[PDB]
Amino acid sequence: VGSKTKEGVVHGVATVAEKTKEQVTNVGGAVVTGVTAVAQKTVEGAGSIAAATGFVKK
Amino acid sequence: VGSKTKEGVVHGVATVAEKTKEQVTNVGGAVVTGVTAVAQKTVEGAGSIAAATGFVKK
Amino acid sequence: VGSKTKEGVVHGVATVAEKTKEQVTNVGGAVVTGVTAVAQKTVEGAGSIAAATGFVKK
Amino acid sequence: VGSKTKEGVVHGVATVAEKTKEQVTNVGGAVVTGVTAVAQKTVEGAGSIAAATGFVKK
Amino acid sequence: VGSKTKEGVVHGVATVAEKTKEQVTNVGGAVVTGVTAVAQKTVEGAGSIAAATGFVKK
Amino acid sequence: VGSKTKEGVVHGVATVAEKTKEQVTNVGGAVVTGVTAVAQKTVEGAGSIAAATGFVKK
Repeated sequence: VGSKTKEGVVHGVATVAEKTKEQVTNVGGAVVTGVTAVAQKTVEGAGSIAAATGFVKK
Repeated sequence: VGSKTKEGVVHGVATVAEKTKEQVTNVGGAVVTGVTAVAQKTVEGAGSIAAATGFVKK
Repeated sequence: VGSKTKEGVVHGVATVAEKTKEQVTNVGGAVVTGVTAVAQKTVEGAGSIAAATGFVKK
Repeated sequence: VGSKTKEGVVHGVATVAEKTKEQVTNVGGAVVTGVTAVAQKTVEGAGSIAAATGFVKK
Repeated sequence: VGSKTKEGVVHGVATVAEKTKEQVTNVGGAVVTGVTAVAQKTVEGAGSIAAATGFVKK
Repeated sequence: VGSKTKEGVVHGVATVAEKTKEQVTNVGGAVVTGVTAVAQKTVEGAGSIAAATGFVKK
């Protein structure tokens, strides 16, 4: 009878990075460099998992 | 009877990167460089998983 | 009787990258470089998985 | 001038298995089930990376 | 001038297994079930990385 | 001038296992179930990294 329910889920992940140089040179604005294995289950809202959301104005 | 339900789900992932140089040189605006194995189950909202959402104006 | 339901789902992924140089040189605007194995199940909203959504205006 | 030399080498591997049942039912002899991403650089000898080498006799 | 030398080498590995049942039912003999990302650099000998080497006799 | 030398080497490993049942039911003999990310650099000898080496006799 048990109902098995799964939403916004990330599992069984195995990342391997090999980097000599990772440079981010930002001058103003917004930057989102690296996002791995993240989850969010929002209700009644504006959700942004990995988003550079620049409200740049005068 | 159990109903097995799965929504916005990412599993069984095996990433292997090999990078000598990863450079991001941003001058204003928005940048979203790398997104791997992410999940989001939003309800009643404007969802953006990996989006550079630049409201750049005067 | 159990109903097995799956929506916006990504599984069993094996990425292998081999890069000497990955450069992104952005001057204003929006950039979305790399998106792998992501999921989103939105309800009643405007969803953007990997989208450079530039509202660039004066 | 540097000489870059590589022998019996395995790199940049990303395995993803999804198995409900893996059974090995052996009755005597030799069994080698699973070998992934292995290396051996032998010198002056009889090398066997993944070999069922049964010397079965009376 | 530096000489970069690499022998019997395994690197940058990302394994992901998902198993409900892995059974090995052995009755005598030899069994080698699972070998991942191993290395051996032998000199003047008989090397066996993953080998069921059964000397079964009377 | 420095000579960078690497032999029988395993590095940068990321294992992820997900097992409900792993059973080994052995009745005599030899069993080698699981070997991950091991290294051996033997000199003047008979080396066995992961080997079921059964000298079963009467």
